[PDB]
Amino acid sequence: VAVEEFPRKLLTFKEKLGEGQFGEVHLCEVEGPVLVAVKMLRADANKNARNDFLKEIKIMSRLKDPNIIHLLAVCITDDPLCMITEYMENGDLNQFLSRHTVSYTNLKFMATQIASGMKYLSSLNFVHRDLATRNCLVGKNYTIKIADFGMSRNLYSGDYYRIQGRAVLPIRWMSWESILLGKFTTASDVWAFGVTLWETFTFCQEQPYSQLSDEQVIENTGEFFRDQGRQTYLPQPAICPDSVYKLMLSCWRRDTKNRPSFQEIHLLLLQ
Ligand SMILES: O=C(CN1C(=O)C2(CCN(C(=O)c3cnc4[nH]ncc4c3)CC2)c2c1ccc(F)c2F)NCC(F)(F)F
Repeated sequence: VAVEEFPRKLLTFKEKLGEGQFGEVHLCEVEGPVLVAVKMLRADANKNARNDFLKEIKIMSRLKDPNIIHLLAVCITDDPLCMITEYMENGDLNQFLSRHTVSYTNLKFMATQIASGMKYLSSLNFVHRDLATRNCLVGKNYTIKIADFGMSRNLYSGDYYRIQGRAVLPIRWMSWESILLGKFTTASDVWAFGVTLWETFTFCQEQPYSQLSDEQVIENTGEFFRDQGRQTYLPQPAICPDSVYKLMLSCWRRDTKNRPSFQEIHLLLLQ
């Protein structure tokens, strides 16, 4: 699998969109107003951070859904390395919904767009592992594209926690079995989608399980896996009609064989 090489000379840097530990992301304007996002790899990158970038290119070149971030081109004839995507002028869904009320048809539409992305990824057996409104990108006319910024962003540092032997994980979105056992399946992504839908219908005004703190979020994960009534669920949003709340509670059932598939979730949301 291959991609096209984009003439770097025609890019014109405008703003910085973000920073990882091992690259930048720039909003540029192409000369031949046309703007692209450029994920770069810093010229001074160790073997591991450069090979992971090449692996990132190989995996991104295969992603071909209009709700997943999509690779337009690369710069790899010489350093710095680059990947290109269409600019989304409304930022991440957390930032966009927090700015607002918006039509319920638009919210439900954005949730269906996420579900279509997630069903694509599930069809590739690509478990995304960090779905959240912070990880969605929003463009013209309320369109969505699932992305993956990594845990680097300072703005969302409070959405993440590190278990004593485990790496940092966004525990508030995760299902018990991605916490207690480390098994990230598409079911765990479906539990993620439940929390993400909840953020969409609350306008992300507050962090889920806002009443709790982290060690109580972990003890509550134990209350899910214990399945003895002491688990506490995300409350039903007022904007959210009862049936999509029943889709959400279906995402959060203790056993994965009873959670919905992304294909069925997409079908159900469209009514
Ligand atoms: O897409 C991926 C990983 N990935 C990304 O998340 C990003 C870099 C991190 N993000 C950005 O910097 C950003 C912020 N705000 C933006 N406003 N407008 C465009 C734009 C961009 C999002 C886009 C990205 C990636 C890869 C190549 C890119 F060229 C690129 F831009 N993985 C697929 C999976 F579904 F799993 F998410």
